[PDB]
Amino acid sequence: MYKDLEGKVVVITGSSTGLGKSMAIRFATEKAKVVVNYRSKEDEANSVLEEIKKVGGEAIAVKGDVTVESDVINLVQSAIKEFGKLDVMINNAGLENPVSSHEMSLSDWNKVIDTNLTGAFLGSREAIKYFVENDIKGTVINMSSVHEKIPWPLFVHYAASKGGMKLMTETLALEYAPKGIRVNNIGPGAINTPINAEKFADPEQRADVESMIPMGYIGEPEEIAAVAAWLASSEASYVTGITLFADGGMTQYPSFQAGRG
Amino acid sequence: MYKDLEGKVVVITGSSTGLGKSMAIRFATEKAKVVVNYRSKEDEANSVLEEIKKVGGEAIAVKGDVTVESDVINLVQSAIKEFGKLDVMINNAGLENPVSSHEMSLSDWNKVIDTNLTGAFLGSREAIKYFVENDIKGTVINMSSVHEKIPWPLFVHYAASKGGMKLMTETLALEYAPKGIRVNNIGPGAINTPINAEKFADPEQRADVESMIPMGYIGEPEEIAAVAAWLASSEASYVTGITLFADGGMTQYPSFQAGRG
Amino acid sequence: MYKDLEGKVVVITGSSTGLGKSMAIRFATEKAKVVVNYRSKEDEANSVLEEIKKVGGEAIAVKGDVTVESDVINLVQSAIKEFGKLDVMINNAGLENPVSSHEMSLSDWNKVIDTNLTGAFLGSREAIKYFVENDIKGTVINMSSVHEKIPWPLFVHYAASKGGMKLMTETLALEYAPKGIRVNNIGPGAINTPINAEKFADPEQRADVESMIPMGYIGEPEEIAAVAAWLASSEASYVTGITLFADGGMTQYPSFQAGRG
Amino acid sequence: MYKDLEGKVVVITGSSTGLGKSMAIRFATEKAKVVVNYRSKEDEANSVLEEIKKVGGEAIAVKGDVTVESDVINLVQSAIKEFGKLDVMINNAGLENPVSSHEMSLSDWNKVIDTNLTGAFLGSREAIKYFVENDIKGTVINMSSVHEKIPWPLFVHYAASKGGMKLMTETLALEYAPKGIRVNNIGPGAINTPINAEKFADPEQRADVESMIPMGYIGEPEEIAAVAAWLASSEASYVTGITLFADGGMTQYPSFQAGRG
Ligand SMILES: NC(=O)c1ccc[n+]([C@@H]2O[C@H](COP(=O)([O-])OP(=O)(O)OC[C@H]3O[C@@H](n4cnc5c(N)ncnc54)[C@H](O)[C@@H]3O)[C@@H](O)[C@H]2O)c1
Ligand SMILES: NC(=O)c1ccc[n+]([C@@H]2O[C@H](COP(=O)([O-])OP(=O)(O)OC[C@H]3O[C@@H](n4cnc5c(N)ncnc54)[C@H](O)[C@@H]3O)[C@@H](O)[C@H]2O)c1
Ligand SMILES: NC(=O)c1ccc[n+]([C@@H]2O[C@H](COP(=O)([O-])OP(=O)(O)OC[C@H]3O[C@@H](n4cnc5c(N)ncnc54)[C@H](O)[C@@H]3O)[C@@H](O)[C@H]2O)c1
Ligand SMILES: NC(=O)c1ccc[n+]([C@@H]2O[C@H](COP(=O)([O-])OP(=O)(O)OC[C@H]3O[C@@H](n4cnc5c(N)ncnc54)[C@H](O)[C@@H]3O)[C@@H](O)[C@H]2O)c1
Repeated sequence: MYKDLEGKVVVITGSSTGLGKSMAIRFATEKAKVVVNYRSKEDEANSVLEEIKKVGGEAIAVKGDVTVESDVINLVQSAIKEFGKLDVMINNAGLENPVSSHEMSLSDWNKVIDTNLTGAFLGSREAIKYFVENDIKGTVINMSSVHEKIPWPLFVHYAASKGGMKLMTETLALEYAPKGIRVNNIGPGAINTPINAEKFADPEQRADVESMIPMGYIGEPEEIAAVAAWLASSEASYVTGITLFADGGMTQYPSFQAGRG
Repeated sequence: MYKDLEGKVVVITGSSTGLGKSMAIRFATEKAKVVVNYRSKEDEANSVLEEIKKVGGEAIAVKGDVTVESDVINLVQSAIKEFGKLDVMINNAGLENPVSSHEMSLSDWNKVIDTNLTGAFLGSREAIKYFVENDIKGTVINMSSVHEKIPWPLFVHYAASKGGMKLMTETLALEYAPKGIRVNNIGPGAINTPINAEKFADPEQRADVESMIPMGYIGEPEEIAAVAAWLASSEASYVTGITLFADGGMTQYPSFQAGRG
Repeated sequence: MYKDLEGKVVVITGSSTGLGKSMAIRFATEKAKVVVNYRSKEDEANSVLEEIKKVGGEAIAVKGDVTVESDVINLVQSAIKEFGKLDVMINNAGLENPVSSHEMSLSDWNKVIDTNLTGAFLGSREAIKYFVENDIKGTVINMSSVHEKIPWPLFVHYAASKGGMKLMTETLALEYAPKGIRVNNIGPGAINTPINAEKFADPEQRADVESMIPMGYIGEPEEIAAVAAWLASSEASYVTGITLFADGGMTQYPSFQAGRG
Repeated sequence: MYKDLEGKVVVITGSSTGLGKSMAIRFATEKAKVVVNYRSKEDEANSVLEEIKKVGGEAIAVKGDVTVESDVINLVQSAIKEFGKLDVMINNAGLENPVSSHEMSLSDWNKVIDTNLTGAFLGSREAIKYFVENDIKGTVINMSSVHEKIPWPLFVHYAASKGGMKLMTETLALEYAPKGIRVNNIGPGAINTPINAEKFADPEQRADVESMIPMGYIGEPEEIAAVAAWLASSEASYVTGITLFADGGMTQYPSFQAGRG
């Protein structure tokens, strides 16, 4: 679809599953060279690699924990060593777990902040460092959430990590705009991925979530991958520092439908 | 680029010049059927029609003042009568003029509110009325500005009209999301159109405006048309109620670069 | 409570009932001179005047329709003629009525825009014109709503009017900040006033509204008057261009409590 | 000024200097019992205690590093042990240092995130835990910055920490609103404190900062202390989850004055 993406090198953290996997496949279809990332073992990663080979794409899988600085540095270097350059960096890895805020341990808080926020900072830092030192007008796409805007009781660490990601992205966008480096956030609403498999399995829970989505349906990973592909393309040449919400209307305050209140 | 746009009927208000004209041409290139709109000068409209024919597109030009209710109703009906349906409604007509707020006449205030806000309401109302009565999952795209967010001294009427447009769009998006009707805003920064021809002609003024754009350059109409084409496509299927800013970073507070303050 | 408010002249539009009335009484208690405003007959206004005399306050009632320019001009002039000066201008008059957006008449749309937005513009314009011509560091307080942020299906005209008010206020705040003139918005959530008397009378409707308020209760007019008094005082000397929401948490997305979604 | 503050117990982190010190003195003047906090330099703390005694206030100083969990727990317990209860928790400690984002070390990033964000989380957690276990309708006030909204090149860690604080506060506000616990942010612009002493000492830098403030002057600590006192009082009974910016108009985009762009 986007001719300019052909030959571009794209690195996606946490891309052996869910949204990351869908984006890896979409970029492969756009003929971009993809660097898949897995945390522990390559099993889940090989699934994505075969999907990419199937569409005739080219990709490699690199092990790396985004909370480990040397791993993030190596991830970026691996892309350059294998494909000779880096064009798009997508910080997608993340985690979440529910706990009443006043009962949340420092350990749980740190795990989410370290992975969701600091991990994205490290990925952004390394990609931009490369872009700046080589005069490349690259782009960084950070995977946020409707929760960088919508508060989330029981997930205060997650909400804080994404609210932080928003300001990080806007700051990097302003700071490097003069160099032609674009930095944007994608803000997905409720999407059908493994992180919500069990939750959406229960008919009562699914109905509950769907009631919070004005469009009435839980989005598919491909609908988010579509956003990532467009933002990475030259079609979005004048777009930087924004958060593009793809949430079926979730951020529009679903409780106020029918003129309530 | 977007196969799903082929055959779609697109109506664009104030499309004989500037952004409207660029969008008309872009949609024609996507093989959509376009309805161009001119307020009074038909010669300008014929010009756009010629450009559309140059790309093998199909279009018609319809006279209509967006501040006249019957004109807006006729504009929508003309599209349906000529092409048999309506798929995308783009409210783009607008005007602006500088006046210190405490010296602004009610006349000037009303002219801008009537055209920029009420005109968009009428266009949105008529398109949605049609979508609802015919079970069509159409889309409405409203042309806003970075000024639905960035205050604008000397243009208080313009700022108010776009701030109003933002809430109008979000309200319509929430209200009609259940019917599959998407409503979104495009928020352009400084773009090279006739509305800024004289301003950008002066080297001192151009440099002044460019200093307020982090990316360092005034955008081209095609960069905005690209956003409109994507939002109208099925690629943005899960996107509604947002304002997609294409401003080279203007909304990121340009005065704070280099860690100032 | 606020010693600096003693002797200050405060004009409040639509102050014969509801929030306007409560603010008039609160300012009278702060020993400010108040100018009450009624649209048709002085009956409702005399009630407020007696309440003010009761607390030992000084006030006058002036007839005026905020949609009539000459009436707004006269309202401001009346304050200056009676008390010799003007210190605080509060644009509070407003109206609302429910109608599906695609079925809303231009007449209904205009009535709400004219009263809620244009009326506030006229009041702000006249007060600021006076402040500027007499080097007075006055303040303008505009009564908004949680709906300058929260979309409102069935009330698209109201939402648009307040979204517009937000940008109007921010623009005026920026434009006149150098002159020491502060302009701020107050954003009330659901408050117990006559505009909601019937709605809250029904036990089913009240429970419905309360379910949308995190704090669990519908606010009282005095809780909003408290905000107006503080914003007008020198305690808020460095505060301008903001919208101070007093909504019991309504803007925090009530549907997401208990970690839903 | 606020009669309801008499006898209330207020804990303020990092209150031996700057804004913290000013708030400690203001609350003492309101007859509240204050718990001052110092990280290491006790002499600075004794200084604030002397100022408090000068106004006839009652206070104690407690050593504590907000990045050390046991220190935060002890800080809250010390207030309860000394004064028998806790009513207001103010997380004010913070730090910042400039570094180009692509050159920022993980160490610098973590120091700011740990202090500015995690420290505030710990303080909020401990105060709320106490409020919940004892059915106290207490309040938490978190000291943010205009930079929870305005991006800040060279201070990406600071911006991220405050953007995170915003979502943390909104989440806690929503989560505990049913229990009557209010949580709000104060967002100061440029204020005359020791953190900016050297910067404002230079006439060129001061003029530069003042040019970014619409009101034209750098605020005084007392202007922020005024906001904290009001938010803690019952006058703000229906206010929760907001960020009250006291910035002289900084968040209104100063570069757009005079209708530029
Ligand atoms: N699924 C949704 O509905 C939804 C909504 C909003 C935001 N998001 C965000 O989108 C991203 C993708 O979510 P998803 O649904 O695909 O979830 P997911 O759990 O399937 O994907 C996240 C991936 O991150 C990896 N990961 C976690 N910690 C890591 C670490 N330290 N180092 C390396 N990899 C690590 C996981 O192994 C996993 O493959 C996340 O950042 C998530 O917060 C998802
Ligand atoms: N050019 C920019 O930099 C910029 C930035 C932000 C927003 N915008 C918005 O984008 C839209 C397009 O602006 P543009 O630069 O192409 O300006 P433009 O003046 O070239 O286009 C506006 C069109 O609106 C038409 N129009 C005005 N009043 C009308 C009425 N009552 N009925 C019918 N048509 C009417 C005009 O004849 C004109 O062709 C406007 O809404 C503008 O506010 C433009
Ligand atoms: N009550 C709430 O819950 C709530 C929530 C958000 C916002 N508001 C806003 O607060 C303001 C006060 O609302 P309220 O509850 O007291 O309602 P209200 O109806 O009691 O007060 C509004 C007043 O405006 C007057 N008015 C209307 N049109 C006028 C005109 N053209 N000229 C002069 N006066 C006119 C009315 O006569 C009335 O006294 C309104 O702007 C409203 O939109 C109220
Ligand atoms: N001064 C401003 O213009 C301005 C503008 C926006 C926000 N703020 C914020 O307001 C707060 C007050 O700033 P300020 O100007 O008074 O600065 P300051 O440096 O004078 O005050 C911060 C205090 O935090 C203490 N502190 C730092 N790390 C600590 C730790 N780990 N444990 C305990 N105490 C610690 C410091 O010793 C100091 O007394 C900060 O959070 C700052 O980010 C200040």
